[PDB]
Amino acid sequence: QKLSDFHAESGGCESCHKDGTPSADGAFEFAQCQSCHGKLSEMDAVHKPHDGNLVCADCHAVHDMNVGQKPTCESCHDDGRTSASVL
Ligand code: HEC
Ligand code: HEC
Ligand code: HEC
Ligand code: HEC
Repeated sequence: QKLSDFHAESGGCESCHKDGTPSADGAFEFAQCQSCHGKLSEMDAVHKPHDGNLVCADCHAVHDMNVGQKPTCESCHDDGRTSASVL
């Protein structure tokens, strides 16, 4: 199941999108992720370094990734790091 559909089961499309319609820039959506999950400054060692430089959707591609899919690191880092190497 796509992560978008997983969420829409409990919350509808409006769980993330104002009036069920995507925003111009993803701000409203990022505000919603944080409203339910908390902020990056309070998360684990993979999440916290990105506080102030990424929104959630820069790693979690919610309409493309299935439930259980972990984002990986190679699209922005060239050193071979993984979530396991950092955690
Ligand atoms: C309920 C079934 C829906 C529908 C009809 C849409 N969404 Fe989402 N959406 C979310 C995020 C972070 C994005 C950016 C890209 C991504 O991460 O996949 C989107 C994108 C869209 C679009 C694309 C607009 C475009 O410019 O191409 C559309 C048409 C769209 N959505 C419709 C986040 C979420 C959610 C958070 C968990 C949830 C729930 C939904 N979307 C649900 C739906
Ligand atoms: C904004 C685009 C996001 C993103 C990136 C994520 N969420 Fe949610 N989410 C909510 C609840 C109740 C759960 C299940 C309980 C839990 O896992 O703690 C989730 C789950 C997730 C996952 C994990 C999926 C899995 O089981 O592997 C992920 C990666 C995730 N979310 C990202 C609740 C909410 C919301 C409440 C209304 C909102 C809004 C979002 N989540 C938005 C996002
Ligand atoms: C913005 C605030 C968010 C939110 C709401 C979530 N993420 Fe991530 N995420 C990433 C990776 C590699 C994993 C798997 C490894 C790990 O747990 O560190 C995850 C996992 C999650 C979960 C499930 C685990 C849990 O503790 O519940 C959830 C619910 C989740 N994320 C939500 C990768 C990234 C990023 C890459 C740099 C970024 C940015 C985010 N996540 C941001 C967010
Ligand atoms: C782009 C969308 C990224 C993805 C995917 C990942 N990271 Fe990242 N990371 C990104 C930025 C813009 C920054 C700020 C500093 C910079 O490199 O420009 C970071 C920073 C980190 C850091 C802190 C600095 C460092 O010690 O290298 C860590 C520890 C880090 N990132 C880890 C990490 C991991 C484990 C990732 C995959 C799960 C990952 N990043 C993906 C941008 C992006």
